Amino acid sequence: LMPKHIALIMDGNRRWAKDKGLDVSEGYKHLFPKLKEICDISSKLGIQVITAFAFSTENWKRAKGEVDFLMQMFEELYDEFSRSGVRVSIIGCKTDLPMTLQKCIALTEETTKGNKGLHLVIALNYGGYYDILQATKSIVNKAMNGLLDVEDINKNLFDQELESKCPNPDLLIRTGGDQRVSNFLLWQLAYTEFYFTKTLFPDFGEEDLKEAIINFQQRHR
Amino acid sequence: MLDEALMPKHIALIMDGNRRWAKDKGLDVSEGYKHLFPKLKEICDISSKLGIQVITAFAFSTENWKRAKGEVDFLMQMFEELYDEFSRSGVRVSIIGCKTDLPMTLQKCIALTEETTKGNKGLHLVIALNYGGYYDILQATKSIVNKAMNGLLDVEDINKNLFDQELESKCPNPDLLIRTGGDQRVSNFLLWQLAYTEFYFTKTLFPDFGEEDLKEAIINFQQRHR
Ligand SMILES: CC(C)=CCSP(=O)(O)OP(=O)(O)O
Ligand SMILES: CC(C)=CCSP(=O)(O)OP(=O)(O)O
Ligand SMILES: CC(C)CCOP(=O)(O)OP(=O)(O)O
Ligand SMILES: CC(C)CCOP(=O)(O)OP(=O)(O)O
Ligand SMILES: [Mg+2]
Ligand SMILES: [Mg+2]
Repeated sequence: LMPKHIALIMDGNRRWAKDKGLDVSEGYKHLFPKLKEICDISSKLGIQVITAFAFSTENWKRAKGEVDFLMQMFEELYDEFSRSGVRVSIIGCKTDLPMTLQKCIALTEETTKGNKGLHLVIALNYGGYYDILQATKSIVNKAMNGLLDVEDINKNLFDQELESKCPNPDLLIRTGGDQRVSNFLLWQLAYTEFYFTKTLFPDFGEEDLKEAIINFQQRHR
Repeated sequence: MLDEALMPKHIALIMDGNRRWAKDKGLDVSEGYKHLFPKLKEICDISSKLGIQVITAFAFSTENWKRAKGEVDFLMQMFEELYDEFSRSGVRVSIIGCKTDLPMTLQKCIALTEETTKGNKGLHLVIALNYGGYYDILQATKSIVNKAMNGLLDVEDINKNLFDQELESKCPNPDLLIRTGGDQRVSNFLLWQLAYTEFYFTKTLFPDFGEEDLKEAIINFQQRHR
């Protein structure tokens, strides 16, 4: 039957544009509309959570023009999802983002927190290393103030401290043809089924998603 | 095509498909398992010839305790054969995972194999035995908490580089992960260490995995090298 939580690595947007002879920014403008479209399709099929990798903690090393474009563009989050019926959370280091963007994100989380349908977790300035490190520093802090012991440290305690919460992804889908997780949900993908496709994210449609879910259903866990 | 000068330095290996391979020939599950170490040993020899410096192979996970008591006890007793298999191989052998939850007899087989092969200057084989990714991260974290509370480090020293040194599987991390048996998951293997690792999944069952399948994986890896 249906995977309840799908993790999504949204790769291939720049290649999509360059191969078509478009400006790289054209690739990026399909990001949120496409993701929204996948949320609608996934919602009808009975999927409960999508966790989508939009910007990793390593993407600051991209060309300043592209980083600047992406950071302005990410402010369009509110228009795309405020009135969508999707419940939106952002994970990742929000305090590094421009303050306009931090406000925009907080507004989107606030306005959509009552929504009862699909939960979209957007990873923005996120990395798996980062997630495990903030968890660890929170666990150390508490041990230094006698709020927990060293024998209390277990899988469950970590699942509490991490930003991406249980239940973990059933299926991970990565577009763009690369076969890596690129510092996405490291701890959380321990038993996740991986599906890699050469299809670039702006080309990823309803049939591509169904092909992926059909592929997942055939696998014995 | 295989570029000798661009060999991955570290290959990780999920040795899956042993039970199915046996049952696909109607044999008993135990007969599949007996191929594990001889195959692994052959893969080391092949890999050594190519210039690969490290292999980390998943032999038994922290979840595999949930299996059939007879399968588990046969595995634990079979694992003691690592000394016979590897002590004269020329491979340097290390084990990662929770040694003290194993049968004491196997703990001593391990210690002797590590001691016996520690002077070997070629390929380094790391056998992950009663290991998991969660386990590695949790044990690193306990270690860091113990140091924190004994004044041995500050909470401010907690960064990626620190975690790299506390984890059992060390730098350099795997360039390439090979999983036999057709499943497309990492099954709680080297989670932190696989953050940028290229994944290669093959339907070939582990006991049928040969030099050609390995070379195919490496060529594959070299054509998607970023
Ligand atoms: C949206 C972001 C920052 C990354 C995924 S798309 P991309 O920028 O990596 O583009 P390409 O993979 O290079 O096609
Ligand atoms: C080497 C060990 C202990 C497990 C991997 S082989 P396996 O028992 O999982 O065999 P199957 O996946 O069931 O074919
Ligand atoms: C969509 C996303 C930010 C995750 C993929 O990120 P990336 O392509 O920038 O990192 P890689 O070069 O390792 O693939
Ligand atoms: C080789 C290995 C110990 C990992 C694969 O075996 P496993 O049964 O622990 O993991 P799976 O249940 O996903 O097959
Ligand atoms: Mg990319
Ligand atoms: Mg298996």
